[PDB]
Amino acid sequence: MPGPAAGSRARVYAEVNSLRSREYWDYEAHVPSWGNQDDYQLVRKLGRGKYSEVFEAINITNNERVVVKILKPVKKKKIKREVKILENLRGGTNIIKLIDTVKDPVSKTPALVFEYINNTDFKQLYQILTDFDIRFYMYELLKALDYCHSKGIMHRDVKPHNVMIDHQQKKLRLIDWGLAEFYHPAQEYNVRVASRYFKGPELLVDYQMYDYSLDMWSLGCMLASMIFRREPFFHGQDNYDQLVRIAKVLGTEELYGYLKKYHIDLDPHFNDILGQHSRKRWENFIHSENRHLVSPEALDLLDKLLRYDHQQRLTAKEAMEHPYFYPVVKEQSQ
Ligand SMILES: CC(C)Nc1ccc2cnn(-c3cncc(-n4ccc(CC(=O)O)c4)n3)c2c1
Repeated sequence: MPGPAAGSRARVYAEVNSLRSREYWDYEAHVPSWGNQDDYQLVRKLGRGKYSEVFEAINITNNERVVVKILKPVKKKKIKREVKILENLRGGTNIIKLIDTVKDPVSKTPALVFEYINNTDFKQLYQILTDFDIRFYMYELLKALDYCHSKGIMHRDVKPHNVMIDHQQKKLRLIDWGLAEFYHPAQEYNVRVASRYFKGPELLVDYQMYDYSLDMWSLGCMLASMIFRREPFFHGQDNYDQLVRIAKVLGTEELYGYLKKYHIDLDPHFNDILGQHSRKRWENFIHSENRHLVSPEALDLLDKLLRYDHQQRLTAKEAMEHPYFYPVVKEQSQ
């Protein structure tokens, strides 16, 4: 309509799924097999969301501790898909492992039996960390991101509560994948995904032509909080204040340029809201309280991540080939 808008495309795996069997991305056509519950004794309920309840369980057959989740047939679509995706991920570094899709004849409803990892909530955890114990998980976390990205998939919801971490042992597993989806070269994607603290700026202007990049802003948000000490860093209010909380960091001007870059009329409102703020040196957040966590690296890596242009951001991999993570000879030396 008068006032066209280019659009975007994945800058990295922009065409992956295509050069692939339809079977693959056609999850609406994915009829997975199921198992009973009976084989599983749901010990203690860890959590649950709007559609899924989540318990700690153990496979009766072989006293093996495991995690299980269930969720009414809200949209056999989501369900259908969530499954295909996960099978399509299994065997992926730091990617939650889907043990087996079973339908607890309990209600005669489907459930997932995920591997079990001993999570310790970032709340307590995100404070004992260290310049090291951070680069370490980020990178780790990343290895996950880049992998699902490499496989044409953008989780669509990055946040602490989806990033378990066994600090004792020392492992990371980006659990969950119920909001994720497939990435095909240009497709208006609901913008109503993610959380009111990570949802990227892009998903504020209701800009659907997003991609893997989204998985990075989030990843961006954590890092900052992890490095500076704010949780969340952009602790927003109205799904709209969440745009200003940012605006004050990336810049009000710098912002428009972005919406100019992609023909975007900023919904009214923000007018009264926004104001005229100017990009803030990330140093404007480094005080005693976090002095030891920061460093030029994180500030560097951080600037190239938390950016408006949902395109000009570091890639899932580039991230890993970035300096800040050098401190990790990534156990693999060859
Ligand atoms: C349940 C999630 C939302 N949060 C949560 C909250 C408290 C806790 C405590 N431990 N814990 C936990 C531990 N191991 C595995 C999973 N798990 C395996 C897959 C999924 C869920 C999935 O992958 O969808 C979760 N969750 C929690 C996990």
